[PDB]
Amino acid sequence: SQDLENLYFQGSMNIFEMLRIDEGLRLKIYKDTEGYYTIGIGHLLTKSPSLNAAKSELDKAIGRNTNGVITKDEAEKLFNQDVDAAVRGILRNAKLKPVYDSLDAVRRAALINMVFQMGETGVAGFTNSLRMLQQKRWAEAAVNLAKSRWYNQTPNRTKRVITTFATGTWDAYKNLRKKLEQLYNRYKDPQDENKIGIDGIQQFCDDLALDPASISVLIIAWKFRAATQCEFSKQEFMDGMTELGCDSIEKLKAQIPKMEQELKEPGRFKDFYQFTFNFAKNPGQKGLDLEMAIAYWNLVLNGRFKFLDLWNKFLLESIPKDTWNLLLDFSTMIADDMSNYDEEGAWPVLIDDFVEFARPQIA
Ligand SMILES: *CCC(=O)Nc1ccccc1CN(C(=O)Nc1cccc(C(F)(F)F)c1)C1CCN([C@H](C)CCC)CC1
Repeated sequence: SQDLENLYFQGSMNIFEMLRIDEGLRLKIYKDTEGYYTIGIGHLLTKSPSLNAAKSELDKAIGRNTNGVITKDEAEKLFNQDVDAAVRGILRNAKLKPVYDSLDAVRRAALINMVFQMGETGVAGFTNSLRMLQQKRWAEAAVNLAKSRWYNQTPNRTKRVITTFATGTWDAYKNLRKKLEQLYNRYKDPQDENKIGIDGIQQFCDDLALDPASISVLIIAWKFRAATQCEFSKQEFMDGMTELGCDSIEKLKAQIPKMEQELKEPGRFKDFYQFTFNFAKNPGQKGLDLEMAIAYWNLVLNGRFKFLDLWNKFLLESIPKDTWNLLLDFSTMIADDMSNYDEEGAWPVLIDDFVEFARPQIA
């Protein structure tokens, strides 16, 4: 019934694939801009603070125990229910039904895209552009839409949607996908089409004018939600560039300082910091190799952890996730003379020992 096989008669490009590019697709439960558990293409699961509650809602909707992770096809099924609801709303709207009824399937997808972005009232404000669309005055409709605040807010997305109205084709999405495929091919592993290998990661860094050991490279990995440091998949690359709204190295270069600025929010730095452990640790290995931990600590805690030099000296004379995570809490709370350290605070033994190690130096 919700089987995607029921849609095999349609085109392979569709509204799901359109919004995957324009809004983005997440296959793991995350919190939206508010606090709320969400998955797929913007599918709200619950307003409950409980992740188990979100997981329960998700399992009911998918029909299996997902533990908070779904496939792209499952995301499409969720999305199709959302689209059907949106379309019913459009058909209830006296300002939108006539133009929707008049449009071909591709242009309907562009209208639905608008409704997902700005809602019915937003789209219904475009009275003259909607009338031009209903009259099939495509070029005038496109000109008028480009004059709007919408165009200023999300120019890349808005241009693609307007092109879809102007042409009744998927050209804007085809062109973007090809542009990214051609860029990806500059970095892909000659021995594995779906990976960027050691030469490719080096080339990517070179093209960005970045040292592979710089914190900037780790920040990009974070934004690309890369799973692991010694692999870089096609899916990660494509999904990352798409999310960042970059179709070239020039554009990605321009985003990097904006990524760095994001880390000024303590919440975002904590996410980055915890990410780093997961990214750094060899898959399978139970904890993070001490030397690797030191290397990454020196990158991410320089200028945040007042005792980083002593921390190096201490460790030079395997790190579990809990210990890694808690060092940032320690760094943040500890006074410059360590006088506020609470040895009954259930810090890792490593940190208890460090505080003992470090007090000749503070004396
Ligand atoms: C793991 C094998 C390896 O070194 N591969 C490699 C080759 C060339 C350049 C970098 C790397 C691995 N690193 C890395 O960040 N990889 C990465 C994976 C996925 C996505 C990205 C992206 F998007 F480009 F940012 C990058 C780096 C790992 C760690 N080293 C040093 C030790 C860091 C100093 C703390 C740097 C290279």
